[PDB]
Amino acid sequence: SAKEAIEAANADFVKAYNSKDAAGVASKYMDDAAAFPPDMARVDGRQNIQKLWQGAMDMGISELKLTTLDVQESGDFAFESGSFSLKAPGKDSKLVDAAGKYVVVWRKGQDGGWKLYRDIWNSDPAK
Amino acid sequence: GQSAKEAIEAANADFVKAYNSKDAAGVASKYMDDAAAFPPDMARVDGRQNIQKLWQGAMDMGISELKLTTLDVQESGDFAFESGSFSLKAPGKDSKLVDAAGKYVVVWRKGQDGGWKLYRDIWNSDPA
Repeated sequence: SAKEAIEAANADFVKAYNSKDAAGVASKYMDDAAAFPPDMARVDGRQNIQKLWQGAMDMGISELKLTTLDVQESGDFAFESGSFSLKAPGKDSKLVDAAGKYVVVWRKGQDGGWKLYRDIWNSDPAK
Repeated sequence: GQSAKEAIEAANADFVKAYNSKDAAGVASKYMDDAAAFPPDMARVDGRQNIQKLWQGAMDMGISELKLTTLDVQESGDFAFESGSFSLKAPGKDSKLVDAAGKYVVVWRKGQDGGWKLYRDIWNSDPA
C-alpha cells in the first residue's frame, strides 16, 4: 500500500537520523524538496536539508521516532500526516522528551521510489 | 474555464474574509469535514467542528489582521498543495499585540460539490 511504502521510507529515515547520518537522511528527499522548520526560514534543496539535519544532531536531538497516522495517494504525490517523538538535552544536560506533528508531501520519482518533497512540522504539548 | 489555482485563490479570499470578520464558522466552513489542522504548541485538531473551535479560540485570544500570501500551488487531480506565508497581529508574551509571521503548507481537496477545501493545514513561525 502507499501507506506501507511511506512507512518503509520513514523506517529508513529514522535509521539514518539515529545513526547520525545527515547525508543519509537528506538522501530521502527530492533534490528540489523544501523543509519548513519552526522558527527558521524555509530550507530549500537537498544539500541545505542535510545541513538542517546535521544541525539537529549537533544540538543533541536524538532517538527520533515517527508514526504515520494517515496517507492519501494522488498520482505522483502522496500526502502523509503523522506524529513524532524525540529526546533533546535540557538546561540541566538531562535528556527531555519532546513530541509533535507533521505533514509531508511525498513525490514519486521516475525510478519508482517515494521521496520527501515538502516537510513541515511543529510541536505538541506533553501528554 | 476556472483553474484549480484560481479556485484556491477564491477560497483563500473567503478564508481571510471570514477570519477578519471574526466568523469562526465561516472559516471552518472552508475545510473538508474530515480535515485536520496542526497548530503549533497545541494538539492536532481533527474535523470541521473542532477546527471551528480552534479558530474561535484564536479569535478569543485576540489574534487579528490575518494576511495570507500564496507562494506555490501544485495540483494533482482532486488534490493540490499550497505553500505560503502569513502575517498577523497576536498578543506576545506580555499580552501586547505584536506582529507575527510565518509559513504554511495546505493540502487542498476538491469536494463532490466541486468546492476546493482545506484538508491539511499546518504552519509555524519564521525567525525574528
